[PDB]
Amino acid sequence: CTSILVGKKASIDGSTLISRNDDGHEALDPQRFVVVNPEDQPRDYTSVISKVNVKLPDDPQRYTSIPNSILTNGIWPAAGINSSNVAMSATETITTNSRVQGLDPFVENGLGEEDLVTVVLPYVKSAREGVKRLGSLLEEYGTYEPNGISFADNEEVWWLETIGGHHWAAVRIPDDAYVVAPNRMNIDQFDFDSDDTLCSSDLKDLIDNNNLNPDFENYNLRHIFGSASIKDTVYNNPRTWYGQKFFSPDDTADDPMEQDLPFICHANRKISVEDVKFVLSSHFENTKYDVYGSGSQSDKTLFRPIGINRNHNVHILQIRNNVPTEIAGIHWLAYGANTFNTVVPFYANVNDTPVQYKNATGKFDLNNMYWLSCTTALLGDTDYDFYVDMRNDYELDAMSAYRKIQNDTDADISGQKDIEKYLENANKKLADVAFEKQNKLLGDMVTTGSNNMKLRYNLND
Repeated sequence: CTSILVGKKASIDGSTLISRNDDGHEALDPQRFVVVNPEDQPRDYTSVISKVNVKLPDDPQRYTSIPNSILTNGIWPAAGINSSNVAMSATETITTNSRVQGLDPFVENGLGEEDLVTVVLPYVKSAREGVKRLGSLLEEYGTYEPNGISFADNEEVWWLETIGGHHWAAVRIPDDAYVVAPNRMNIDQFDFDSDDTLCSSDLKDLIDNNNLNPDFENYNLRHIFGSASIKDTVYNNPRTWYGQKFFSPDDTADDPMEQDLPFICHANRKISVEDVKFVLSSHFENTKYDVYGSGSQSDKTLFRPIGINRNHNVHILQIRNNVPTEIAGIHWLAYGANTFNTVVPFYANVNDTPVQYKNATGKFDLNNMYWLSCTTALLGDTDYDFYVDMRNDYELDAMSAYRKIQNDTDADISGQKDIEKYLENANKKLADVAFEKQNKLLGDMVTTGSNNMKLRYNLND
C-alpha cells in the first residue's frame, strides 16, 4: 500500500485529501463499492481472521466502503466517508521492531485491517474523534498487525500508527503540508505535549523506562518503534522519495534509499486530485528504476513501484470546503492496477452505489468495472510504450468528463428536494461514462494491439 495525505491549505481547492492504494497479496481480488446504511451495520461484530468480538454502539452513521466481493477472509471495507463528512482509510501496513514487540506483543485475537473502518468510522463525528476511538479500541482489544490509518474532516488530517499489541501515536498533518507514506513506520520527530499529537497515555514512559530510545536527544517514533532495514531501502523509501521529488523537487536529494526522508513535507505548489492519482499510479517514470523503462533488468526490478499489479482499489477521500456540506464528501474511486484506470469522483452522500462499481463477484464479468479495469491494465502491461499514448488520451478525456458532471451537479444543488436521489443520479452518470470510456480504451488497445501480434504475417501492399 501507498498513502498520500494533503492538508486543507496544501490542496488546490481548499479540500482535505486522504488516499491509499489498497494493495493485496494476490494480484486480483474483486472489490465492491458499497454504502452501509445504519440498519445494515452490525451491533455485535466478530472478525473472520482473529475472531475478535466487538460490541458496537446502536447509532452507527451511514458510510461508504470498499468491501471485498469474496468474504472468505472477512469484509475488508478499506476506506470511506460517513454522513458527518469524516473520512477514514485503514490500513497502510507499516513496520515495527523486536524491542517494542518484546514489551507489547501482538494480540492474536485482536483487531486488524479486516475490521478497522467497520468498528471506527460509523461512530465518530470528527477526524480527531476517529483517532481517539481507534486508540481506545487498540487498548481494549489489541491488534495483531502494525498499521497506519488516516482520518480527515473538512478541517483536519490525522495519521495514526499502531505500535505493538496495544500502543499507538498520531500526528495532525499541518494545514499546508502533505505526506507520502509507504509500508514502513512514518512518524518521525514527536512532541508529546503538542496540540498536533495524540498517543498512548503511557507511550513516553514505555520509551524512557525500557531504554527504547536510540537517539541522544529528543524522540523520533520510527527510530524508536519502527525500522530502518535493508529491505526498507528497496521496498519503501524509494516510493516516499519519488513522491517527495514530484511535490518538493528542490527540497529532496537524489538518493531513493534514504532512511530519514521527512514525514511532513511542504510542496512547491498546491496539490490536485490529478497530482495524487499520478503519484499513486507511478513506477519511477524517467528513472532507471522504471520497470517499463530503459534501465538494466536488475535496476528495473530493484524497487517496489507505487502503481502495481496488485492495486485492488485506489481511493482518494476528499472533504471539500468550497461547497454546501451535502456535497462536500467525495469518494474518488478506481479498481485494478492504477496504470490504466481513472478515479471517479463519487458523491458520498448517497444511500446506494452504481451497479458497475457495486456488483463484482468471483465470476469474471467484463460489464463490471473491477474486471474490466484489471483486464485493461494487464493488456497494457504487455507493451506499455505501445499503449501509453491511448492511456494518456483516455485519462484527460475521462477526467474532463467527470469534472464537467461534477461542476454541473454542484451548480444545481440548491433547492433539490431529494438530495440523495439527485446525487445517486449524478453518480450513475459518472459510472456510466467511466465504464463507456474504460471500455472504449480497451477496445482501442485490442484493435491496435491485434495489428501488432506476434502471430501475424502481412503482405506490405
